Amino acid sequence: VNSFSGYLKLTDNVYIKNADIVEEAKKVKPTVVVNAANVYLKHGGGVAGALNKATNNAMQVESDDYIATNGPLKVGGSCVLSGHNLAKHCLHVVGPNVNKGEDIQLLKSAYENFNQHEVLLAPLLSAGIFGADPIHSLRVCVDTVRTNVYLAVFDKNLYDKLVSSFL
Ligand SMILES: Cc1c(C)n(Cc2ccco2)c2ncnc(N)c12
Repeated sequence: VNSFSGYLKLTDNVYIKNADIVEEAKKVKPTVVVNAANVYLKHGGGVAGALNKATNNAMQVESDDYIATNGPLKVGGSCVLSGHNLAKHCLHVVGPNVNKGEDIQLLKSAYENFNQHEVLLAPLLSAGIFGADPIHSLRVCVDTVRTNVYLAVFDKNLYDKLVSSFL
């Protein structure tokens, strides 16, 4: 038993809810919250800017130190950093950005990062400002992630479409 409430069960391990990933993290304080990161960990808008804003920019300060030491992530890659006031840990995962020409095949590699963590609160990778088809992102999630993932979908309209079209 865990602290996640109000989720619709899609599979043995995948759950979904119409929720802002920021308000959900503040309420639950999960072990792992996933950020929809870019390779530079520049948390300008979308999930990364809302998560970063909720940390009062501490996520960006930590991220800049990480990049100054390690250089950029890979598209499809991740790093674990602090969750600040939102979670124990933040898993920064880089899904491909369709609006930059990145190979959508890298979405599966992105979701494979989630398997290193028993339980996660996450957004749909490449949804929102990343520009991918969210229906596709949910299918890759279900077919790739084997650990327990709690998906927060910001848009109520999209949430209802994801549920009603789910095979
Ligand atoms: C700010 C934000 C974005 C852009 N997204 C991704 C998305 C999916 C559909 C509409 O936007 C989010 N997803 C979960 N929580 C959030 N706060 C967000």
